[PDB]
Amino acid sequence: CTAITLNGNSNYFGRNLDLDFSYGEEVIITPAEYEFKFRKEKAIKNHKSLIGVGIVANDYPLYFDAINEDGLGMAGLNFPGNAYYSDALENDKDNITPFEFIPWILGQCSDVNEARNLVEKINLINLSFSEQLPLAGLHWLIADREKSIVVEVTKSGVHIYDNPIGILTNNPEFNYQMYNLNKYRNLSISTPQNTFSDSVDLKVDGTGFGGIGLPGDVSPESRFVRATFSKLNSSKGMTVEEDITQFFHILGTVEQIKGVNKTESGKEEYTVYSNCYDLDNKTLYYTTYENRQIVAVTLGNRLVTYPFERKQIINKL
Amino acid sequence: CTAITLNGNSNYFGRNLDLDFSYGEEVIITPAEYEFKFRKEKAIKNHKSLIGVGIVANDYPLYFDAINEDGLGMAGLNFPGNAYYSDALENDKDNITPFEFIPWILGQCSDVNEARNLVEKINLINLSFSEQLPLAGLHWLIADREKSIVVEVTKSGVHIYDNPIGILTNNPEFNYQMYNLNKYRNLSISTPQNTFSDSVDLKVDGTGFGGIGLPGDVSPESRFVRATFSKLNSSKGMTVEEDITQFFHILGTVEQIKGVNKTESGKEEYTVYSNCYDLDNKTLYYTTYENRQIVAVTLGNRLVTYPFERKQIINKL
Repeated sequence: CTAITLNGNSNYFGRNLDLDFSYGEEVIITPAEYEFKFRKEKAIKNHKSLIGVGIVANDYPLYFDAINEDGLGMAGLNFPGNAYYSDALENDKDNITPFEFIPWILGQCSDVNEARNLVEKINLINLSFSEQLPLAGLHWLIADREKSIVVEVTKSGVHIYDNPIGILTNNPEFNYQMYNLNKYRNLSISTPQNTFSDSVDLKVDGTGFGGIGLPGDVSPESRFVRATFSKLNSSKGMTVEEDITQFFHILGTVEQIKGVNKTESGKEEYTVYSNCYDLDNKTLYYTTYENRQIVAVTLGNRLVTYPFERKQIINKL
Repeated sequence: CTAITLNGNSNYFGRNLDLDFSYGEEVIITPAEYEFKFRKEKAIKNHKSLIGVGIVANDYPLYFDAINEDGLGMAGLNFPGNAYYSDALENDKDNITPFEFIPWILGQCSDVNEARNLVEKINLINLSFSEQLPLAGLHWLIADREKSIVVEVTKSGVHIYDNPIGILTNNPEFNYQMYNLNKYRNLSISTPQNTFSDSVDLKVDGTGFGGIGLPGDVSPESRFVRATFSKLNSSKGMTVEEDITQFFHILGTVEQIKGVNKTESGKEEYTVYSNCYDLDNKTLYYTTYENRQIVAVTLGNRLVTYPFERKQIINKL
């Protein structure tokens, strides 16, 4: 998984969902009076509306990512082994399941500060949605038009980090991912000088030499590095359309194609979908592995859904 | 630039055109009776028809790449400094400009062996199209449904290489590109074993560790390595549509986004367009930097042209 933010003519937040299968993902709009029920907390009958991507099971929206009517966004990304969900209730905390976490935050919080304060009161509990949808280890990126934070709940506590670059992937833990960038300081967008030695006449026979050292594989750390370099150096656009175009290009730099990442199961990890939320006008844009064309949907008590097209939509002249 | 072939349910050939500018390009169909004129050879009035991508100037099709009605493809890729165009005519060769080369081959040859034989009779001459369109150093991939060859005309001769992997980028010369792959033999699509040492308990906290070592930058050698690994390991598709989809994903692994590669002109090198020719049914599919949606066109004495749309075509729900 790779989640990023981007600030340009509007403000954006989005992710690649990388898995070795698809759950039949769909757009899900949760309106303000859809009642949210919680395994260990009282129901929330009136809340902020949400638009995002996920599945609906037993009339419950299981979001992978979403935004709310205020332009606050949240995404859950795989974090295996390090994620720690409590086997006991904590009487001094709100006891919330990982599948409830996106509703709990986005239904009640208008911005990153409010999200942080509510995360400071949580205990994530080890209760699965159903037998057929068991919990996976996750961490989260939470973003608004100004800033983002990372939430990592591990055996040592509920950790909240300011995210100075608007990038998240998978393991390792966030301070490790940030520290790991330090060794890439010498990368450049332009051809470097010969600092190796002026005693040998080194020659440049193509463009792009500045980036040599950048990692190309699809491990989560390499994707973290490559997405950071790609995003931070990406050219500014003059319009919102150009920004959304650039955003998909950025996510494309760390896309997983089928065949290059074979999991222990024998199945191929791939980028099931990519998306970009325009936080200021509350619009979701997405693509799927099977369909290159971008789809847009802009943000009652019933869930409203729209299933993703998994056919390549080609303009035939 | 990156050019590749793929063999699946049909047989495919295509490329990323990477440049730091674009004044537009277009689909160009050259029908069988468009008269090809040559600076130093007789005109060819009846030939094979072509479909490809390029620009038209003074009613001449200046192809970046094309296929003919027999499913033979050719692409010109930047090869600066190494390309050598003769200042003199050679009386024992056919004297063909570089901008005439695609017509010369694809107009007359049905398959790779014929192309090879006609290349063995050529002398590429240093004559520009016009004073406003100067010659660039290029090298070529030529491909049919069975195999491909690389043509590199340098100061030491007209060199023709069998291309065992169907991949070409820019400098260095082709034997250097192929030799360079050898140091990546231990890359893998799967998590490797700990061969570092059994005396330390090294842990794997994510998928994709097999690829670590793969280069991620947009230098031509790195792109050559990364396109090769991505193509050769790409999962097979069950239909032609799934193959085309996969082909665009492969070219995506080596796409240049605006901002990461600043050239000597101060401009940003980027993937202007991407394409995939189905050689068996003679259809051209393409995308552009500005428009993700795939456009398809299938293959008289006048050129027929279709200008590339440079707007993002979004499916709005």
